[PDB]
Amino acid sequence: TVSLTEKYKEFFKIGAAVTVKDFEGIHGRILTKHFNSLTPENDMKFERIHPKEDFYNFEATDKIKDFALKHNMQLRGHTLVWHNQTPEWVFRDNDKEAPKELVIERLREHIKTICTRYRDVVYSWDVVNEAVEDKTDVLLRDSKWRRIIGDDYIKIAFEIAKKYTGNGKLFYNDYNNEMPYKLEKTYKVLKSLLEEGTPIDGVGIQAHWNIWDKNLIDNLKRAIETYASLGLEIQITELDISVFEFEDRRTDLLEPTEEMVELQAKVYEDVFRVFREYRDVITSVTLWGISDRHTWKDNFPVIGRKDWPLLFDIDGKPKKAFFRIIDFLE
Repeated sequence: TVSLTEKYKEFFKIGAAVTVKDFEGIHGRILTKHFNSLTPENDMKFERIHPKEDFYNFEATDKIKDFALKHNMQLRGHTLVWHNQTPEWVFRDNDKEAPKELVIERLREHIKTICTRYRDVVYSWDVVNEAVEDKTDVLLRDSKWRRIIGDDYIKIAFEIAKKYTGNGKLFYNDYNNEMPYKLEKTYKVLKSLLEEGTPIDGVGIQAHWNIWDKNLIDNLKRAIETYASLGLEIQITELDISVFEFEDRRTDLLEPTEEMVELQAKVYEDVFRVFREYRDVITSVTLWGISDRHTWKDNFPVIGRKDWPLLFDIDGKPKKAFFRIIDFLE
């Protein structure tokens, strides 16, 4: 019974994505033993915490914060500005589209309100999430934030958040951003934001990975080096390691194959060895979930199947991958 966080205390924070139900039963005990960082899985998303202009839902996030404070943990704030889960009131002005400066003012108020409430426990914020275009040639993903505020909206969000976040670190967070095509694109955007004085402290690599990606290790090294060459910290923000290739949508498996279990333990040992290696630039590694009992990979990208992407199994027990990644000395 080595604690993962205690084992990694000299390298980086060890975090898990949570909702309030995780504070109960086995998940509760796993968190308080092994993790010193929590990311609210959903409860800080714009639409969830701020569903109408005059209505915030602070209860779930307060509980997460109260939990973190009671157990000596800190939060990641996920996430302020994202093309998904942003309610439609933000972009409407009675029966018309809201203009740029009204949207900015709404965003300023939302950031002030939420960052003021939680900056005492939050050590890093995903200020902007998934702004870089994943599918076409163009740099920036089309979104209502982008359409209405214009291409400056990333810098604008960061300069706002900076005002209200104390000294939490401010992150740009995205997925596949270790892959060759997306890494290049994201390098350009970040380098250009930083050249314009945007107070971005770090890049979040979501790390939705799978056991079959033969390029993973080399991509991950090349990514960390490239972002670090910008002066940026790196956080691994949503790590899980699916047993399925992304396009393998089979729904029959009731448990992982033995090839799966063994490949997964190796992939985990391997990425954590990379994490340890770049420990001067990685400040936190968060897993997107606690145990395979509850994972968003059961419904994404296939509704209603089962995946086993995490470090603890369906009964809450340390998997092979767990004993793999605690296997080193400092």
